[PDB]
Amino acid sequence: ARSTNTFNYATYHTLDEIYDFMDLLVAQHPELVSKLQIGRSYEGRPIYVLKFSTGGSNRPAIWIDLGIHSREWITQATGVWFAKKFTENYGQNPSFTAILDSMDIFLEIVTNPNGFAFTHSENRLWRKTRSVTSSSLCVGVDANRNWDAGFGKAGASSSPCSETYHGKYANSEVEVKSIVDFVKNHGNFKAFLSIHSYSQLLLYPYGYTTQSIPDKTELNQVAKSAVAALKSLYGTSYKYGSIITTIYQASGGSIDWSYNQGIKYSFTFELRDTGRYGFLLPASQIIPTAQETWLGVLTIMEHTVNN
Ligand SMILES: O=C(NO)N[C@@H](Cc1ccccc1)C(=O)O
Ligand SMILES: [Zn+2]
Repeated sequence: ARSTNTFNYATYHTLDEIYDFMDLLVAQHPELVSKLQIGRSYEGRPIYVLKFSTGGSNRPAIWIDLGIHSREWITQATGVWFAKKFTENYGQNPSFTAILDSMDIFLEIVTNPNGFAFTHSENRLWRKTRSVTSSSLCVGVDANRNWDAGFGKAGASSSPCSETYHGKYANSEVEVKSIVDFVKNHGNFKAFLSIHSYSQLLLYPYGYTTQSIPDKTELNQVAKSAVAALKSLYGTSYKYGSIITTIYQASGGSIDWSYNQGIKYSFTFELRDTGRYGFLLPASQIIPTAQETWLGVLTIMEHTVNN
């Protein structure tokens, strides 16, 4: 309510509640976290990113986004928990402290604010953005089919009414371009993590082509380690591998774009579960999901620091 220590992390929140949370966190830890507005949504809502930094100019950074697909509520809920955990473990956990003393972490909890608000007021299963385009009565674009990586190719739909519609052209969605511009301007990101649900998978590039990435051997081992770490908590089983070999051919995905930009440690997490609840995961699983996911994320971060 009026203190991140009183905030209920075991329940799902609205857009306003999450945004308020950000202000409270920043007010409580001014020396560690700051709120940056990287753009505005199609409908004009501000797009915020939380920057966790210990100092420095343009220290190598880790990017983490959640909620690019509005209906995957477990992701924004995990992002809120992550934000609080960062402030609790710095100075207490030797590994994480080491990470923050040398790198910055950028966390975008609500990557698709228009769609998120829509899931709360009209359609709980909305997945796309909220932009409208003349030649169609259908609304929205699949933000994770809109990136400049094999755009328009197999793995995305060309019909505006489709849940996987890629849009008119790469980066047409302001929600996507806002991230692209910020990452490009920064120029020093070392890791790029995009979180989704559901399926319990840890994926690496590529999704748009069957071509194997040059760093396949290293990324596969990093994923193997992260999955083992995540499983150690509650025994949750995750599969891992390239997007195209694990799920299916998908074009215009964020991770493929970031990897092609030279950001080697690009991974997408697909959280719980494997279909029993799907997108409607019970609130009682928020904390356990967040706790185990953190172990997998920390593993990737550790590798990035020492590499
Ligand atoms: O959103 C979900 N839910 O399972 N899955 C992702 C799969 C994915 C991941 C990374 C790159 C391309 C495609 C999706 O965007 O459809
Ligand atoms: Zn998704």
